[PDB]
Amino acid sequence: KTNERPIIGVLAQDVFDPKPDRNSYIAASYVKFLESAGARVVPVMINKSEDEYSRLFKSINGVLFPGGGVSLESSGYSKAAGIFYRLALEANSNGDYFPVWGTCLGFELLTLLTSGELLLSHTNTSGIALPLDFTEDVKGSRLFKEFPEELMKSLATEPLTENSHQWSITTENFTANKKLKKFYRVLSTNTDGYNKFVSTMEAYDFPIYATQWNPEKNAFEWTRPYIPHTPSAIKTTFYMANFFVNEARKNLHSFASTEEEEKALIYNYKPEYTGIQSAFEQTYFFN
Amino acid sequence: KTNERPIIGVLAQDVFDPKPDRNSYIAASYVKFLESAGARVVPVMINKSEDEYSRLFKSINGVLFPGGGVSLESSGYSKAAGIFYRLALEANSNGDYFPVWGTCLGFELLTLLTSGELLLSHTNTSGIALPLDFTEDVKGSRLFKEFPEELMKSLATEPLTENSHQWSITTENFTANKKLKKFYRVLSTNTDGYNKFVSTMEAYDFPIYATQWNPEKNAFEWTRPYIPHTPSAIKTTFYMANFFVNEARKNLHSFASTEEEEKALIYNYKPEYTGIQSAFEQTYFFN
Repeated sequence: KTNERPIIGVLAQDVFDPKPDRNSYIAASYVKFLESAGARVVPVMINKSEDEYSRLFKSINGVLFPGGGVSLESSGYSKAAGIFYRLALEANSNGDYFPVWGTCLGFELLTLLTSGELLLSHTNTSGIALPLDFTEDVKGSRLFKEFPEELMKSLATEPLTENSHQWSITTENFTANKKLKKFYRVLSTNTDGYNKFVSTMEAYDFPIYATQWNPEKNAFEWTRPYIPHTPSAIKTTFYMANFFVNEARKNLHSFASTEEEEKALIYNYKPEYTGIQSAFEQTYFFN
Repeated sequence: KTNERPIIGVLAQDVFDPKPDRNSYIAASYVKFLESAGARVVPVMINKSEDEYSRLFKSINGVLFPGGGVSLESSGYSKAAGIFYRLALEANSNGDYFPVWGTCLGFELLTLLTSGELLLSHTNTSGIALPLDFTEDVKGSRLFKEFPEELMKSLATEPLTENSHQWSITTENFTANKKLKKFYRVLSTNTDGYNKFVSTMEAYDFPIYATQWNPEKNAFEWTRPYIPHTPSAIKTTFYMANFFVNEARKNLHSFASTEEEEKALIYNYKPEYTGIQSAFEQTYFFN
């Protein structure tokens, strides 16, 4: 038994200088990422009631906490992410499979959510393309099980992952945090040459997955010299997304009606061209 | 040497009962289909001068002819496609590798473009999903070369390719026409009950690839039940697009300047929500 019309939530994030109709935003590249692996998408608004969130939670099939630069502590983004985090834990312990995906800022957010602490250090990683230095524990993993061996071989030797983060969590900080060490299997590391950090991870016991890098960018973003656009990079964003959506398909939630569905989908919104100015070709702004 | 920022053309087609800002249209799933394979998109307006289809041909890196139900002889569509077809032939002859893709209507139109004759029959193929009855010659084929073997088997065995076409060419009419049979290599066939048709093909001496079915829909359209949506369906839409974009990676054309490139991209346009009603979640409408 499965759900082959999977619908996935994407978290909006506080506009730095809000104005009506600019309160939150989602980079269109996160939408393309999930659509391309066969999902439909719901933008999750920011300053909402516990209960609207739960409703929404009960309706969708997975969440993605996307990259960015807003507060991990005081932002709307961080509130909603927390609420989705615990709802997802509960539901999963109740046989109700619900996956969470954290990209960049979302990865960081998850280290905070599960550790109860802010463990970040500065890295020289604000715009660089990097292989993955895979761990022993990779042959175990879920995330990569279905990747062509040849793609795995490329991700290890070729600059295919986009890093655009000011912050990271080092190997030592991670390994030394008791809550993290037992919650997350670490699938990959990288280094800027000084600090060594966690680049990809996945919960031992939960469908929670996170990358410090931005998979979405390879296929869908074209604004910076350091975005990977080789044939293996494009295959990277596909297989990455394909796994998370293949995870959402195990979830069996669905909306109360279908008039509710149609009213909540990304189709309902129009992005703007923001590619001359920002790192994103296209962005959805919300009230 | 190759081009890692490929830009592909998709042709708009005539709107049934035109209005201003409604003279032609492109379903957004053709845009998603290319972008997800790591190409940027350029919508090619409908009733324009030759010199201009030529300034466009020279700038972009391939063309796709999207499906539809519009005249194959007197449409703004077919006049434009014909011009790109001849431009593309002449460039390949001259060492300028330039690929062309024909989907459904565009497949039907290619047959007319290369034989010079309208050779189509009615088939019962409006809204049905089918595997693909491959031919002997798929084994040495270009299009299917980089596909996983498991996927080739899933495709020969499962309702993976969606079909919403009123017409097809039978194999009989294909084999019988001398130009087609010497120009195009047949990769797959289907049948509807008493009619047996060509459903996938590529050219022997030019990078021209066509499908009678619509790969794009699997991942991006949810309006209709016959649209396949299994993990294998979803892999099929990406491998198809991936091949095409890899072909465009071999063309080295560029725009005379970045402003000129920026003005031409699908980013300048906002699609309308049309999924309540139409077969298409979102559709781009042009003046």
